[PDB]
Amino acid sequence: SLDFRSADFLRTHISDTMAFYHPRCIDSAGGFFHYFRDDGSIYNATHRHLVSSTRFVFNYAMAYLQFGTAEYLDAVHHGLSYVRDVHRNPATGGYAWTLCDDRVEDDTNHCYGLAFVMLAYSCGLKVGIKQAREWMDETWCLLERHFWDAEYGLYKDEADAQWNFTRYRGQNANMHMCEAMLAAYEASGEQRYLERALVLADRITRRQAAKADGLVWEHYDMRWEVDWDYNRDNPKHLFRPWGFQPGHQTEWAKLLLILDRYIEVEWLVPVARSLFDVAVARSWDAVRGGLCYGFAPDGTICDDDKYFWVQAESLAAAALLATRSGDERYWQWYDRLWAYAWQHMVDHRYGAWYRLLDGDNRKYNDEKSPAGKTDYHTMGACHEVLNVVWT
Ligand SMILES: [Cl-]
Repeated sequence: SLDFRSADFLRTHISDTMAFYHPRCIDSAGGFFHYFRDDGSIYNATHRHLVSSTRFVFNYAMAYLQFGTAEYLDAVHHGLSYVRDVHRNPATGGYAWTLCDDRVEDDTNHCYGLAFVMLAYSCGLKVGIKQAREWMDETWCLLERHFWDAEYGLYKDEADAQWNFTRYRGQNANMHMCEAMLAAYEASGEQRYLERALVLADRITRRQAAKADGLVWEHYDMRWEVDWDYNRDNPKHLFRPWGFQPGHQTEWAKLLLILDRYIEVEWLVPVARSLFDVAVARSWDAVRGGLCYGFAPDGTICDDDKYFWVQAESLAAAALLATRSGDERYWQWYDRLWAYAWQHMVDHRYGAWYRLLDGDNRKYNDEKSPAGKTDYHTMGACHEVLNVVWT
């Protein structure tokens, strides 16, 4: 009976998750704490990760835009200071990947990191920080100088502190960069950002997908040919897992439908539908509920864990596909994804979502939000659905 498609539900859910993190995530000494137990207690106060530092700026910016709460605007400023004063290396323009007690632990320059930095700065401009328009331009320049490969229409992934790149090429940083470029466009109105987002979408969801039977594989060589073996022996790596990730197929479907809002071009929706339909067919657990984490190129599930962000990205995609297409089967997907998530993944005692469950929907431990997780994916999905329903 709960109406998962109502603004009432979505706004309340976002506010429940904000109540988990706020104000306990704020470190008055600098930035945010990045490791939280189920009950909100901090289990590692000293280790910090660029992906959390940036995602928490998104959390609070999108919440301020929705609710107007002054404490949330203050937290956007606090979070951006940490990104600019502690992560950022003024000598190179790069950003520390991880810190331990404000000392740089890993200074590797990850494109994935810069996507999140671009997103945090775009959020800063959206909340009225006019200086963020320049920080966005500085980040664009840094990306063009080192990461962009015009010949392929895609960014390289990973360089050391002197900008020496590895040969690895990855869809995931490009996917988040498409997302960041859309945010940058929404914040600044600059056409270059929207157009770069479109180029990235075309190259990944059409050209690269063609090499893997119509779905987006994660890992590639330096010539952007598929690397079928990368991390086969470390398949649960956090950013570079092995196998097709249904969550990334649906996340792309969402990004293509956001592009379709701003760009008039025929190919976006049919590609979005192909990615979403195949991904959920292959990965939905019809017995226990929920989308599984990974499947191999033969279709066989290779990781049946149920992750928070997979469900979230998929319901956001389903809502966008439903509204654009008028196909009610997409709202049925939306409803079943939420029914699963509400029953198993959302913590009704403390708020926010569990990170993952095993295939039997059991908890592994009490580490709700380790470094990298801020419920940016779950609140972000709700903010996105709020763009297509009456509020
Ligand atoms: Cl997250």
